[PDB]
Amino acid sequence: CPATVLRQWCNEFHRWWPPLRVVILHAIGESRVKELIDSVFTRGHVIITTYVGLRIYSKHLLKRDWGYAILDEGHKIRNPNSDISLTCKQLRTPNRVILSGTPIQNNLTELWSLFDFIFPGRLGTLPVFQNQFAIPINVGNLQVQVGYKCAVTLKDLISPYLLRRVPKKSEMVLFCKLTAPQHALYEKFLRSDELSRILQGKRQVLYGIDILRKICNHPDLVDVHAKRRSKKDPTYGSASKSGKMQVVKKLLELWKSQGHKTLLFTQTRQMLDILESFLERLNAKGAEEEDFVPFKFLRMDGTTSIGVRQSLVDV
DNA sequence: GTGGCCGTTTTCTGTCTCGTGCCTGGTGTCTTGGGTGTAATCC
Repeated sequence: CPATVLRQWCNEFHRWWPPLRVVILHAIGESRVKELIDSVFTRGHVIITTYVGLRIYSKHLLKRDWGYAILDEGHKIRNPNSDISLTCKQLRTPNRVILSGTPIQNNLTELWSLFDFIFPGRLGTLPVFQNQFAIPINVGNLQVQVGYKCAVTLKDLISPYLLRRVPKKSEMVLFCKLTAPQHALYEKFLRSDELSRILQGKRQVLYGIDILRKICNHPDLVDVHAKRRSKKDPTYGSASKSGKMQVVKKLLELWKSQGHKTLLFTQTRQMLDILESFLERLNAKGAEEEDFVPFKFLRMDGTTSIGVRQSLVDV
C-alpha cells in the first residue's frame, strides 16, 4: 500500500479482525529486521509493505514462499520493463490481486503488464499480445468486424480477471488567443535550430513541448533568469500578458464577491509563483480600497511535508 | 522543516620518382631444302 495509507491499512486489521496479526515493513511492524523475520511466518500472519520499501529488505522477503498477495497500486505498475517487474512479479504465489479502479489510462500495454501479475499469461507473450490486436484497435470498414471479434475475444479472456463497477457538472471550456507578445515569442521559438535538432534525434520532444507550454502559461516563464526574479522581482508575474489573466481576473472576481469556494489548478510550481504574485497584487489592490475581502490563497506541493496535508486540506 | 533516486510524459601547380608496362632489339629454337650422299640396277 502507499505510504499515505500505511497506518490506515493496519487500522482495519485491528478493528475488523483483531485475530489477524500484522507487520509493516519498517524499523518495527540490519539484524533487527532479521529478528523481525524470526516468527514472522508462523507467528506473523500479514506483512504490510510500502511500494518503495520492498527494495530495502527484499533480500529476505522474495526468497521464502507466500500465500495471498494484495497490491493497492494500479498506476505504479502500468507497462512492463521497469523496477516494478523487477520487485513484484518475482513473487511466488498464484494468488495475486490488485486494488485499483484506474488500471487502464495510457494504453493496452499497461493492461497486458497488469494481467501478467495476476495470471501467468492466459493471452500470450508481449510480442503475441501486440501482434494480436495492438495495431487493429488503433487503426480501427476493413478493420471493425475482424477487430470486433479479436477484441471481444480479449474481453471474454480477461473479463473474469478484473471486476468493473462505476450533483451535476458543467464543463465550460474557454478558447483564448495568443497575445501579440505571445505570438512573437511563439514564432521566434517556432523558427529556431533547437526544434529541428530535437526532431532529428539528438534530443527528446519532451523538452520542446515543455517550453512551448512554458510560454502559453505566460510569456515571462521562458526567461533564463527564472529563479533569479521569481520571488524577488515584483514585475515577473504581471497581468494580461498571459492571454488568460483576464479570463482569470473576471472569472475569479465573479466568485470573490459571490462567495464561491473555487479551485485553482496548475501543474508546475514555477507558474505558482506567477499566479501567487498576481494574487498578492490583487490582495494589495483590494485592501487599499474598501468594500472587498482578502483573497486568502495557499499553495501545496512536494516541497511541503507529508505531515501538513490533511490540515490544509481541512482548513 | 535537508537531500538521495526513480518515476514520468512524447515519438597547389609543379615537379619528380617510383614502378611498371609496353615496345623493341636481341636471341633461341627450329624447318625446310638443297646439295651431297649413297643406292642401284639397266642391258
